[PDB]
Amino acid sequence: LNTPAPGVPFYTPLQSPPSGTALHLSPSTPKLFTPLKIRSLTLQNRIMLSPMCQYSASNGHFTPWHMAHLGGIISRGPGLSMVEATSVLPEGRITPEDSGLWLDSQGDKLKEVVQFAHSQGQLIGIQLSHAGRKASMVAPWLDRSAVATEEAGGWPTKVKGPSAIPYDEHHYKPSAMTLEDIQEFKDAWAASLKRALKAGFDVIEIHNAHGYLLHEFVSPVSNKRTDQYGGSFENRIRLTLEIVEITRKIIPESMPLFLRISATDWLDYEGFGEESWTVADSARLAGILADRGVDLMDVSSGANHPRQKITAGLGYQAPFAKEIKRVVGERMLVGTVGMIGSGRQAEGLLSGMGGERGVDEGEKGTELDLVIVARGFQKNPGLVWEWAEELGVRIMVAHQMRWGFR
Amino acid sequence: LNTPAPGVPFYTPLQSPPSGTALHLSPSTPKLFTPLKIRSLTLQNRIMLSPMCQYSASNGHFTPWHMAHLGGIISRGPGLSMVEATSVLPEGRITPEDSGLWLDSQGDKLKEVVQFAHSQGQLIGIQLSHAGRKASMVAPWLDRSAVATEEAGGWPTKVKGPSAIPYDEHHYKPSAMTLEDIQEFKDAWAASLKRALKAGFDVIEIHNAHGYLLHEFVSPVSNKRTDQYGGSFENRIRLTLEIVEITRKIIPESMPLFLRISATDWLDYEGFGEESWTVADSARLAGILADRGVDLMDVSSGANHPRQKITAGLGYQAPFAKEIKRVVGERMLVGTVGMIGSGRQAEGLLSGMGGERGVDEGEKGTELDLVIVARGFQKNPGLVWEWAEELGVRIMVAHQMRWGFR
Ligand SMILES: Cc1cc2nc3c(=O)[nH]c(=O)nc-3n(C[C@H](O)[C@H](O)[C@H](O)COP(=O)(O)O)c2cc1C
Ligand SMILES: Cc1cc2nc3c(=O)[nH]c(=O)nc-3n(C[C@H](O)[C@H](O)[C@H](O)COP(=O)(O)O)c2cc1C
Repeated sequence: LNTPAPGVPFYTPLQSPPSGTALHLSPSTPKLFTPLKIRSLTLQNRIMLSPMCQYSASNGHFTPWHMAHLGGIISRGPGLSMVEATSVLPEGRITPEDSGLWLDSQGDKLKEVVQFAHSQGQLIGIQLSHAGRKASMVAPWLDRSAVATEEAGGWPTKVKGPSAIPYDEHHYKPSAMTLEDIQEFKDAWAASLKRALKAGFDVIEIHNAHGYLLHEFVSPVSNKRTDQYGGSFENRIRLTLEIVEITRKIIPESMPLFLRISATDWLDYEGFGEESWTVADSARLAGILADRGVDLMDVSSGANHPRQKITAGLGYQAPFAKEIKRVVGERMLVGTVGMIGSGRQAEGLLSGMGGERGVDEGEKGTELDLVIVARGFQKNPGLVWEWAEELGVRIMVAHQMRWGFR
Repeated sequence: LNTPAPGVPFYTPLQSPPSGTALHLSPSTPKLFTPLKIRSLTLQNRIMLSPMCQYSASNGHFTPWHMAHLGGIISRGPGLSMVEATSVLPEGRITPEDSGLWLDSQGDKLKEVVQFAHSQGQLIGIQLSHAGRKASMVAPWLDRSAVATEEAGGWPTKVKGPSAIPYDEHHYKPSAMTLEDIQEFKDAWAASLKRALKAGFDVIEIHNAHGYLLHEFVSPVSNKRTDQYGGSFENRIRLTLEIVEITRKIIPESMPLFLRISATDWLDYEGFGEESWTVADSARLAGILADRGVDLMDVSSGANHPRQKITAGLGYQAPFAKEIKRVVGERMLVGTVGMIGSGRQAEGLLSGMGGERGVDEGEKGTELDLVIVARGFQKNPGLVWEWAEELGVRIMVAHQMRWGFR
């Protein structure tokens, strides 16, 4: 019998166990292929598909492009697969082709993708966000940094931030959010969460990174407010904590909540004198979030100020993650992302070997909980299989792909 | 402007030129990334996605599984992408979960996939077939060789071949097709072609390989008939030539017609005494097809008799292709398939270097026209990009995947 997968409205073969599951788990299994519990869920490995904007939506709606992109990766067994930044409001989109969730119909298109994910026994999350003062741009392949004009679908008069400070001369100048705007954003956040639950997502991630709205509020270089939302570390994180409280009130306690942070503005160098968001701030914020229902700290960085000075290279953000991990300990899970180019590096980052970027081969060590990968998956949707073979781990793959190699 | 792709009923960014296209074509460009004209079409490279049964259909209908599998590969730019063996009749299916095209509704599900293919500027074909005496089996991951019983969806009393000779003790014993059955198969073939054209396929491939119905008729080890369809080389290929004539009468002269042949039964060894289908027969058949509207000879082999003795390894079927190519010359294109594991081997097979399997690195040489790959794509849907990088060829990729690496 070609057993059907339960709980979905179309026939497809059951994948038991799901793709990406180590077939002979033992104490010698690399941590990368070890399961990870998070609230009610169990990821079968520690490789997460990072959220990746596709700039291919139709008035915020997914299309067959998204099914081919996500469905092709998800069938190859990432422990967790995260959908791209999805705006809770039209004017929160990065571009006119960004994913959105201000409409019930957008949720119904998302549902098609989570039903495919669940037909495979895979877990899928959604990153909710709002682009703030970086909103209304054009797709990056059209131009690294150019605005979407009103006739090209843009919305210059609705771009909003915590302060009336443009990111650059190439972006629009935002309106400073009134208290009414802040409340409208909180209401829209709640309405998008209900749509996300109804489409069936297994985890929600709060986007607090990459110079978007929530990152703009936490950083003093972009948030000059003098109300309850500015002027001190506690005020500047208030909006983030209110978003966490709203979320934890609405989603099931059984459901993991992730938060992606930009660990630093990369303005912590000599020559730049203004105050900025630093990894110490992110660590202190992590400590506070660990007690308010956030289960995982996705650690990225940068993209909040055009004068940033980034030291890039293999695993360049993992040191931030390890410093945040050292302060939250076992109170919260920490995931690292950014140029993790091998299963060996990944296994090193998770197990605390190879140094703070895990690239060293010699010789203590801060352990991390989860590895996150974006560009690796775009080049090879079968990255999980490639890393499993690189590390000598026999894994399950989809029945359709397996029997050809026996 | 994020220009829309024309001619499809959903918005998606135009890919101009399509993915897999060499960006700086010149006399030094490897033949593998050189364009190939076939009737009205131009493949942008010489890498074809081989047809691969998924055993995931619902009463012959595609599902979201097929969109995720095919759509994920097609967006990464194979010169041509071929859909799996699709039965023109219910009892022609390899298993109860095989693709089918005896219903208009099956054509409408196929259309969704070709609209995605065309939204990407990619070319897509369909392999039509009928499993003959190998019909009504279970998916191979359930068991290498076991029958689908009547309560497991099987159809023992309808399994049909040219002669009442079972493939093995593990298969059903077929009924020998009456002249009426042969006419019913020809009628169903015509009806499936119209559905294929209406779904918008760009090429049709006749499945004459792997021990299915048409291979059974050509080989004397499986076809013992004494009517116009047996007893001589000309009679045993008559059904194949009638299928070609029907096809060329129905599809546009502008549309390429492919035919996949099993170059040999692999019974041409000492110890086995019965007469069999050999590469000389396939070459003589190729010569006849070259004058009857067949544009490409897909060269595979085997799977018609359980006593076959296969000499496998890298490029093991390419010698057959080169021998068929030597007899048809420029009258027909020839493609090779089977353990082509590298862009270098592939480039060697097409350009006539590296020996008859292209694995040699030393030192004339029969040139081939097209390289076909199945398992390579399942492991890495991005194989075209991987082979382009291996050969030093700058290629276009989808906008969504490209800008991240600049
Ligand atoms: C095309 C593309 C789209 C991305 N979209 C998002 C996004 O929607 N949300 C997000 O938080 N990060 C996004 N990122 C950043 C990646 O998720 C990832 O953190 C970064 O690319 C570094 O990881 P990598 O080196 O594995 O690619 C995107 C990156 C790329 C290349
Ligand atoms: C899962 C699977 C399904 C296949 N389905 C088909 C099919 O439907 N039609 C066909 O002609 N060949 C089919 N084949 C054979 C392949 O197309 C190909 O000719 C063979 O696998 C050798 O090529 P490769 O070494 O590149 O995989 C299939 C092979 C596999 C592994």
